[PDB]
Amino acid sequence: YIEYPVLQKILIGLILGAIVGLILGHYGYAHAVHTYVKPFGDLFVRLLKMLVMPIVFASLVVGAASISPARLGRVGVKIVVYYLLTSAFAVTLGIIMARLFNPGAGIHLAVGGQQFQPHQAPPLVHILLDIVPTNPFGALANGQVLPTIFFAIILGIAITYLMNSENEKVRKSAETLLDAINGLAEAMYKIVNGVMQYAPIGVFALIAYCMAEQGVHVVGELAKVTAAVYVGLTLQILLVYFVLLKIYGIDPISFIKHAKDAMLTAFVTRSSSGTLPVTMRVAKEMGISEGIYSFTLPLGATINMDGTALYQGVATFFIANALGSHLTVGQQLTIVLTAVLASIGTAGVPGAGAIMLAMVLHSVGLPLTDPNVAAAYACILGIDAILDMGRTMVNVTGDLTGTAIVAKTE
Amino acid sequence: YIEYPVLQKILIGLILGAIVGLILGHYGYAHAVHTYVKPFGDLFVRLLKMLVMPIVFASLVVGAASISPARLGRVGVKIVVYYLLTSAFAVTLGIIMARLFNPGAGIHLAVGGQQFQPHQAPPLVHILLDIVPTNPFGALANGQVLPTIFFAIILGIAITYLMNSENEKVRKSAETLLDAINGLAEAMYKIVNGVMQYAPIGVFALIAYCMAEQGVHVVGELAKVTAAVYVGLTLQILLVYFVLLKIYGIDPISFIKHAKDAMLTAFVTRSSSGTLPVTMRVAKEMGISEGIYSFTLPLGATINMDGTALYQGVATFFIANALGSHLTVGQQLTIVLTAVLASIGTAGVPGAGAIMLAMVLHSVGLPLTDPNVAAAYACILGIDAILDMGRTMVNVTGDLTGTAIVAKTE
Amino acid sequence: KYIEYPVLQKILIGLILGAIVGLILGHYGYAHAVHTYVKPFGDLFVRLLKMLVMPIVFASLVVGAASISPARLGRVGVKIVVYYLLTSAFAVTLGIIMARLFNPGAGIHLAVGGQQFQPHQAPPLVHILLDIVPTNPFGALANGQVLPTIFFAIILGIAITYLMNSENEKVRKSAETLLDAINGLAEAMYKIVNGVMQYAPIGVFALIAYCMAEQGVHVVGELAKVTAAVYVGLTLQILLVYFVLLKIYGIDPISFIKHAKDAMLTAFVTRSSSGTLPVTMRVAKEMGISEGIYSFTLPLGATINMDGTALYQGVATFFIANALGSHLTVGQQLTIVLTAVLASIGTAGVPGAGAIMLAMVLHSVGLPLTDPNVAAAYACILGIDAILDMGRTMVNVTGDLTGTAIVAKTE
Ligand SMILES: N[C@@H](CC(=O)O)C(=O)O
Ligand SMILES: N[C@@H](CC(=O)O)C(=O)O
Ligand SMILES: N[C@@H](CC(=O)O)C(=O)O
Ligand SMILES: [Hg+2]
Ligand SMILES: [Hg+2]
Ligand SMILES: [Hg+2]
Ligand code: NA
Ligand code: NA
Ligand code: NA
Ligand code: NA
Ligand code: NA
Ligand code: NA
Repeated sequence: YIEYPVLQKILIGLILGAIVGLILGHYGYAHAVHTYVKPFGDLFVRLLKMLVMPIVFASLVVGAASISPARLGRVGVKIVVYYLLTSAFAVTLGIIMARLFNPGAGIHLAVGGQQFQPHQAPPLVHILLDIVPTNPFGALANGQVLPTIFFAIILGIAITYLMNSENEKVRKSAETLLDAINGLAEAMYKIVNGVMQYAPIGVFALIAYCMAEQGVHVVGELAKVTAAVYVGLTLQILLVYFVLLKIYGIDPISFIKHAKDAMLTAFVTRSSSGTLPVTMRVAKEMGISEGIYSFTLPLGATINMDGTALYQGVATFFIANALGSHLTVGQQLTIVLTAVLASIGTAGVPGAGAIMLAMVLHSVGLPLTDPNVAAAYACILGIDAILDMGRTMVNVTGDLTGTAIVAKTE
Repeated sequence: YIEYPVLQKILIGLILGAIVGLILGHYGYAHAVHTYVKPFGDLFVRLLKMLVMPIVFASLVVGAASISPARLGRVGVKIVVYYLLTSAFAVTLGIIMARLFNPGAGIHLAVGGQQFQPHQAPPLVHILLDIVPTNPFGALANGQVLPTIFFAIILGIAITYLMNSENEKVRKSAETLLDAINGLAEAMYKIVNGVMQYAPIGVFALIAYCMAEQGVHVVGELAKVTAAVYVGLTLQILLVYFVLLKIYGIDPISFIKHAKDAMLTAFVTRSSSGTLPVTMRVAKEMGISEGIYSFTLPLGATINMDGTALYQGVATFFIANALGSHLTVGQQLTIVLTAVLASIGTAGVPGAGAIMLAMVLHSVGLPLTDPNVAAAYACILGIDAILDMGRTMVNVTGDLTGTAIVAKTE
Repeated sequence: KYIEYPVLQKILIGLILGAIVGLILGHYGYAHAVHTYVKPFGDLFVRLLKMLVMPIVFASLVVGAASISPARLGRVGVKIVVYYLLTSAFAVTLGIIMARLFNPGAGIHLAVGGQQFQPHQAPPLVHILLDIVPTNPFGALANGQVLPTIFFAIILGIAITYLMNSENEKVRKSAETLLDAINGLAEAMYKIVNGVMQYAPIGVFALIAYCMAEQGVHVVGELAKVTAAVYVGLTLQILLVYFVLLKIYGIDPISFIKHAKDAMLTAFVTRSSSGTLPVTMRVAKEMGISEGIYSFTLPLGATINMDGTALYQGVATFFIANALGSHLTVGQQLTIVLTAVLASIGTAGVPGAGAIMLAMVLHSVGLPLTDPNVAAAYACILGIDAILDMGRTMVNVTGDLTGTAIVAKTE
C-alpha cells in the first residue's frame, strides 16, 4: 500500500518524526521512545551497515577498472585528471566549510556511559604498511575497510590488464569475473533502494529520537550541518565551476541557462543516474560533440561527485565534533584522500553517499562498530535526504562542466 | 573397486555396522571402537559439515531467484502459493508427529562430560534485528547460518530484478554472477555425491558406535524416529494430498494408479531429480497440459519437498530430545518457518536434507559446533538413507499433486 | 615512474648494491639506522607477496586441479600427467636430499621476538589428517588455514570439471562461468605478482641491506650455501633424472640438449616458464615431435610440472627449518615431498611465482608465515630469489621437453 514520491515520502516521516519526538520529550518519558520506536531506526541503520562491506569493495573493483590506465584513451585522460582534481578540491572545501561551522560539537554524547575514546593511532611506518592486507579474504571477512579498499583498486587495475591480454582464455575469465563483481555492485545497490523504501519508517524513528533524547538543541545542530553543506555546495558552484568556465572560453552564467533542466531533475530525483537522459540531452544542447558527451557524461555519472566528496568532508567533521574528537591534520588530509575515493565509488543512486561515508569515517578513526561513533552516524543519517538533493545535483553539474572545458580543448 | 547399488551399498554397512558394534559392546571394549573405527564416521560427518555453508548460501541465492516476484508469471504464482502452503503444513505435521513420539529422549547423552547447556536466548528485539548481518562476508566466513540465509534471499531477489533492467551491461553482469553462484551450488552438490560415496564406510562407523556405546537402547530410539517419520509421511499423503485432490476434481485413489512408476523410482533413487524423466512421463499420462507440467514438475524438483520439511521437523525434535532440551513454542514455529526454507533449498540429490537439516538445527539453538549437538546429529545421520527414501518419494509426489490441482484451475 | 630496465638485471642491481650499503653500515654506522629507515621497504615488499598467497593458492588450485582431473584428460594425457607427477615428486625428494647434504641456514640462528621459534605441539595423527577437511570452507580462506583451503580447491576443481560432462546445458554454462571466474582471479592475481615484482628491486635492496646489516657477514655464505644446494641439485636433477630416462627409452640424451639450447637459455633469463613457450614449442617441432603431442604437453607442462620449483620448495623449507633452530622431522619430511609437489603444481610460471607458493609448503610443515621468526627466515631467502628463479624457471621448462619426448616414443 506504500508507494509515494519516494523523496517526499521521507520528508513526511522526518517533519513528523521531529514532532512525535519533541513532545514525548516532555509530557511522556522518552524511555517509551527508546524502548518502542527506536528499534525501527536501528533496523534501518543496520540494513545500510550491511551493504557497506560488499559495496565498498564491489564498487571499487568496478570503479577502479573504470579509470585504470591503460584502459582509457587520451580523450579520457584529459577528463579523469579533471574529475580527480575537481572532486579533491570539493572535499578540501567541505573540510573548510565545516571548519567554519562547528557542525555537531555541543551535541556532546557518550552512549556507552563513557565518552568516545580514540584507541592510540600508531607509528606512521606501521599505519601505511598495515594497509596491504596480509589475507584479503580475512580483510573483507571481518571489517577492515582500508585494506579491502587497497585490495579492490589493486584488483581492478589488474582486472583491466588482462583484457589487454594477447590470450583469449585469459581475457574471457578476466571479463566474466569483472562482470560478476559488478552485478554484485549492482545487486548491492538494488538492495540500497530496497532499504531506501523502508527509509520513511527508519528516518521517522531516527529523529523521533534525536528530538526525543537530545532535546531541542540538536535541531539547530542538524540545521547547522545542512547550512555548512549547502553554503559549501553553492560555494563550490560559484568559486569552483564559474571560476574555470571563465578560465577557458564558456560563458559561465549562460552555462546555467541551458543546464537548468538537468540540475532540477538531479535535485528532486536524488539520483545522479536518473538524471542522465536529462543530462546528455542538455549536453547536446550546448555545442558539445557526440563523442565527447558520450564518454564523459555517463562516466561522470558514477566517478566524479564533487557534491558527495564535500558531503563526506562535512559529515566526517560532524561525527568528530559529535563525539568530542579533535579531527587532526593528517587525518584532515586523509579525509581529503578518502572522501575522493569514497566519492569515486559512491553509487549515484538515492542514499549512496551516506553508506559510502562509512568508508571515510572508518578511515579517519571512527569505526561504525563503536557505539559512540555509530550514534553520531545514526543522527546525520536522519537528515540525509535533505542533503542528498543538493549533493546529487552538484554531482550532476560537475560532469557538465568538465565535459564543456575538455570540449574546448578538442 | 567400490561401485554397487549406492543405496544398497549403505544399507550393507548399516546392518553390518550395528552388528560389529553391538557385540564389541560386550566381549570387547568399545574404547577399541572409540579409538579405531570412530574416526571414520567423523571423516564422514565433517565432509558434510564442509558443504553446509556454501550450500546453504549458494542454494538460497539460486532458490530465491527461483520464486522471486516479479520473476514468475501468474501460472507460477498459483503453484508457489501451493508449494509454500503445502510444505509449511508438512513441517507442522512433522512437529506433531514427533510430538506424539518422543524420538530420542532417553537417549540422554552429555559428551563433554557435561550435559548440553542452552546459552541464554536473548530479548526478541535483538534476536530479530541480530539477523541483518552487519558484514555479509563476516557472516559466511565464520558460521552465522541465519544472517547468511537472510543475505541469500535478499541477494537472490535483487539478482532477478537486474535481469528486468532496461540496461544490457547491467543485465549481463547480474546474470554471469547468478550463473557463478549456481554452479557453486551445483559443484557443491557434486561434492555431496562425492561424500555420499564414502558414505558406506561413514555410516558403518556411525552406528558401529551408536550400537557400541549407547547400548541396545538406541536401536529402538532410532526406529522410533523412522516410525515418527514414515507414519507422518503417509499421514501426509492421506490427510493432506487425498484431502485436497478430493476438494477440487481429481479422483484421489486413481491419482496413485497413474503415478506408481514415479513414486517407486523416487523411493529407490533417493533423488527427487533422478525421478523427473519419470515424473514428467507420468504427468503427461494424466491429462496435464504441456505448458503446465513443463513449469511445475521440474520446479517442484528442487523447491517443494514436503517430505524433507517433515523430516527436518522430526530431526530437530530428535536432537532436542537427545540432548535434554525442551524445544520451546516459538522455537517450535521457528522450526516450521526454518524447515520450510531448509526444505526450499534442499538439493533433491541423495543426502541433501541431512546437510540442510543443520540450517534448521542451527536456527533453533543447537549449533553443530557444540560437541553435544553434533553428537545427536552424527547419530540420526546414520539412519539417513533409511529416511531418505520415504522422504525423496513424498517430495516427488507433492509436485504431481500441485500440478494436478492447478491443472484443474486452468 | 622512469623505472623500466631488464627486469631481472634490475633486481641483480639492487641486490649486489644492497649487500654493500648494508655490510658497511654494519660497521661505521648503527644498523638501527638501517633497521628504522631502510627496512620497512623490504617489508612493504614481503607483505605485498603475502597478500597474493591466499587467493593464489586457492584460485590456482581450483584451476590447476581442473587441469588434470580425470575424467577430464584423454589417455594421451594420462600418459603424461603420470610422468609429470612422478617426475616433480622425485625432484623434491632430491631437493630434500640436496639440503640434507648442505646445512643451508643453520648457524644463521635467529630469534626475532626476543624468543627463539617455538614449535606449537603437533597433535594426534587422527586429528591432523581429519583436521584438513575444513568445516566451513569460507572460514578456511577467510582466516589463514592454507591446508584446508587446498583440500577445498582440489575438491572443487575436480567437481567443477564433472559438471562440464553434464548432460544438462544450464548446469554446464554455470559450471563454466564459475570456473572461468575463478581463473582470472588466478590470472589477475599473478598480474599483481608482476606488479609487486616491479617494486621488487627496492624490496630486494632493503631485504639484503639488512641480512647484511644485521646478520653480519656470516649470512653471505649461508645465502650462497643454499644457492649451491639448489643449483647442484638442479643439475643433479638434469643429469641423474632426465638423461637417465632419455637413455631408458630411445632419445639420444646428449643430442637432446643440442636442439633444446634456445628454449633453456630463454627460460633462464626470462625467469618465466610461460615466456618460454613460443620458444619451447618451436624447439619441440625441431625434434620429430608430433603436432598433436607437442600441442597437449608443452603448454600443459607450462604450468603443471615444475621439477625446478619442486626442488626449490624442498631446499627452501629446509633453509627455514635450519634458520629457526627447528629439526625438520621425517613425516614432515615426506609432507614436504607431497606439499611441494602441489606447491609446484600450482606455481604460476611467471617471474616470482614459486617464492609465494613456497608459503603453502612452509605452512604445511609447521612454519606459518604469521610467526615473526618464520617470516624472518622467509624474508631472507626471499632476497636471493631471483638468483634461484633462473635455474628454477629453466629446469621447469626442460622437464616438459623431456616428458614430451618420452611419451612421443610411446606413440
Ligand atoms: N546523491 C548522490 C550520491 C550520494 O548519495 O552521495 C547522487 O546520486 O548523485
Ligand atoms: N532425499 C530428498 C532430498 C533430501 O535429502 O531431503 C530428495 O532428493 O528428493
Ligand atoms: N620461476 C618459475 C616459477 C617459480 O617461480 O617457481 C617459472 O616461471 O618457470
Ligand atoms: Hg542525534
Ligand atoms: Hg547414537
Ligand atoms: Hg637474513
Ligand atoms: Na556524477
Ligand atoms: Na561516485
Ligand atoms: Na520435489
Ligand atoms: Na528443496
Ligand atoms: Na613448466
Ligand atoms: Na606450477
